[PDB]
Amino acid sequence: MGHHHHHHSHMAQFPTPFGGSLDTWAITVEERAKHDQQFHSLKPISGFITGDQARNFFFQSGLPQPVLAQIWALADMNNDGRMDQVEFSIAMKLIKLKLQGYQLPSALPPVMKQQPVAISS
Repeated sequence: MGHHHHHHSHMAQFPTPFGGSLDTWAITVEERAKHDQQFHSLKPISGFITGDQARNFFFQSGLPQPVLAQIWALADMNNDGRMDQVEFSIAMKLIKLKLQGYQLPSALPPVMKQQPVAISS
């Protein structure tokens, strides 16, 4: 709780496999790399973005406002208002996934988290 920022850019190469249907609800190392390139396009202010830029990018991608609002509320679980590259790493996949004809609740599956939190009891 209370802000965070880790712009970790680590990638070997991005190979085009044309088979992004095996990692539907999981974050692949490709997605890990992709978050940086998409973040680049997010027009970062000083190495970071914000929820205002978040809504802008995803909306500009051709998604309806209700969908856009849902995606942002799904991205940063803590609702930090900044959306760090960590949250964006899981959020970026939503735009693509929903543009494939999908929808989802306010809770991501643990496979998509990769690191499950002990926030249940």
